[PDB]
Amino acid sequence: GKLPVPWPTLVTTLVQCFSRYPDHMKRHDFFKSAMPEGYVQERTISFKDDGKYKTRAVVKFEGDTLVNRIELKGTDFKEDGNILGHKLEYNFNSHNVYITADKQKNGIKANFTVRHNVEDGSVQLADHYQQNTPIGDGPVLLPDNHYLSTQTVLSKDPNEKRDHMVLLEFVTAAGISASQGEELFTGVVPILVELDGDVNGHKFSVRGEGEGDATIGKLTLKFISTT
Amino acid sequence: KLPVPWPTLVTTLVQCFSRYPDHMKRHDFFKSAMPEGYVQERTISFKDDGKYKTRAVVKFEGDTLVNRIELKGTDFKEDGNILGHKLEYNFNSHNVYITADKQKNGIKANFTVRHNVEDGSVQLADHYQQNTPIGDGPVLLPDNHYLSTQTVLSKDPNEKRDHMVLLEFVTAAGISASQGEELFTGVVPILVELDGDVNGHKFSVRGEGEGDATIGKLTLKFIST
Repeated sequence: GKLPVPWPTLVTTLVQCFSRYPDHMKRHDFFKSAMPEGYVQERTISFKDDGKYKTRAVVKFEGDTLVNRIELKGTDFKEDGNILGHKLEYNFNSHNVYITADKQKNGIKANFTVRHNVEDGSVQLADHYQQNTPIGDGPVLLPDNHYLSTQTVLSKDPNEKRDHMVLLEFVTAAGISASQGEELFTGVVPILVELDGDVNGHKFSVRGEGEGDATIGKLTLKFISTT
Repeated sequence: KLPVPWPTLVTTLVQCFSRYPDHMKRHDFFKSAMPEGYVQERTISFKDDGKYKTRAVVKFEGDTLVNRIELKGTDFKEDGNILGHKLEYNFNSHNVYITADKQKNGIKANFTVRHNVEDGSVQLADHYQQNTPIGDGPVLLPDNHYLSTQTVLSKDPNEKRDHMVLLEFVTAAGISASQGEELFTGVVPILVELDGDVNGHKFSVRGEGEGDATIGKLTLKFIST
């Protein structure tokens, strides 16, 4: 069935290990350094004048596939707002994801604001607060301050009768071998994404499949409602 | 070296590949002009800088949709964002507002492109566009509407030449119907050839790839000479 929220509001929740880190920045790539054991990615996303999402994800390898499992809890949303009212355009803006090391917890943090285009020509802001912690014990890379520059395009499959999102995404690190986990990304890697969602009591699920190429920073995924 | 940044050539380098939803198919001028095609002319005014004047012939040659362009740039500042190569390698989303031009049996469009500058400023590129059919056949003159664009620019790691990889999705909004549209029901190969002169710097670009108007998708790689 159709998702109770717009697809664009789920983009950031639905694998930053596929960001392209330039050769001079491989020392700062926490995400790959946590592989294959993986990392926990937790976020609070606050929609301006509306509700909020709380997400916890496990991102790790399962065989040769990079898997992103997520639980999402949405609360306090307006019945007539841009989210539950489905007033967001089917597109996605480019953002800068600002990353800082979290030495106390052997991980990283991120703060950034996503801008969702509204059908009336305005914008719906979504403030993101992000924390990443390794799952394994092996050494990871704690980075200097930098950011990820994102580009995304959303499309549809014309023959797909289920609610779905086709996504192509390019992310490059900026603002400024180093791990064995970095070596797990020298080629095209299959991706699986599974999200369990609850927004204002409306339960839903999403499954995504595709591939990532961290040498160019390219993600190609198709997500489908499995509710 | 390409004398201008790749992003400034994106709009010049095939709106017949836009996805017109079923309820808007009687407003698709671009496909209705096919296979004989149309001439697309623009003036692109880079605010506080120079201008491009472009004239393109867009038509089928056999199974291939060809876009052949002559571009002339004048009045550019030697230290501006264009000649100074100060523009980021990316591209924003735009709404292309289309109106019928009944007297010319074609359309006009107006929109302002926003080019991000490396220092955080913005270089605006005001587009004035007119399209006229080449053939004598009937075309669709649309009600006012717009095309909503999304584009990602990337690089081919295997490509040694100066180049641009482009992926673009365009959908019509803001509101078969001819036979030209029937030529776009599948994947269509595309050839793009541009001959340019900007402040006396001559250059050429060749692009190849394919378009899928059912989803509004363009996949192209451009190489500079």
